[PDB]
Amino acid sequence: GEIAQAYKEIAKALKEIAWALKEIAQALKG
Amino acid sequence: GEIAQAYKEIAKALKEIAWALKEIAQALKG
Amino acid sequence: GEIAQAYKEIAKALKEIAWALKEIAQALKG
Amino acid sequence: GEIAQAYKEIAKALKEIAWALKEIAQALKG
Amino acid sequence: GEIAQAYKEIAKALKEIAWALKEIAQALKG
Amino acid sequence: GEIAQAYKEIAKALKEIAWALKEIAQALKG
Amino acid sequence: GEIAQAYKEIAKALKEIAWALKEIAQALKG
Amino acid sequence: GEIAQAYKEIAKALKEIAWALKEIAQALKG
Repeated sequence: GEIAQAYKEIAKALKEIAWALKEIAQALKG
Repeated sequence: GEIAQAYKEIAKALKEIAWALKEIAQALKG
Repeated sequence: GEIAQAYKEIAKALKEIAWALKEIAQALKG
Repeated sequence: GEIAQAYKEIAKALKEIAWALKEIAQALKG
Repeated sequence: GEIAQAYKEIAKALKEIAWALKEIAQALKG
Repeated sequence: GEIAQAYKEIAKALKEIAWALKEIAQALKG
Repeated sequence: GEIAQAYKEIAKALKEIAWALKEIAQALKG
Repeated sequence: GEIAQAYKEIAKALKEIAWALKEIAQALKG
């Protein structure tokens, strides 16, 4: 359904935020 | 539908937050 | 509808958060 | 309606988070 | 209603996050 | 009701995020 | 119910974010 | 159900944000 699919897109966007925060960790380590 | 479309706009906004966090990572790497 | 319009306002507010995080990146670059 | 109004209060709170992040940017620029 | 009241509590909690981020800005300024 | 109670638990968790951000502010002030 | 249980899992995940932010505060204090 | 499953994916994504924040803490401790 389109609502569950839109919530899945929100989950994917939150995973992109997590990946960006991992990139911040890597930048701090350097 | 307008509700699923509004949730998709929330997902797009969350992706923009991820992009901004990546810009923070790049600024720290410099 | 008023609910979809309120979700659109939440998306706009999340975009403002993304813009503020971009401003943080610019501040770190300086 | 009370639900749409409550979602609008969530949007206003998210905008306050954006303003606070801008204050962080300004503190880093100083 | 109890659902709108619970969303209002979420908005108040997001405002507390904004205030804490303002406290971070003040800490960086010092 | 169980849904309003679950939303209240989300608000409490968001308040814990605010408290944690205040601990970050205090760590920067030291 | 499965929806209230899923919202409870979201609250638990937000508490994990708060704990991680407390870990950041501890790292800054050191 | 697909909606509860989508909310569980949002919780998992929020947990990934917590893990990423822990990686930030570890980078600061180094």
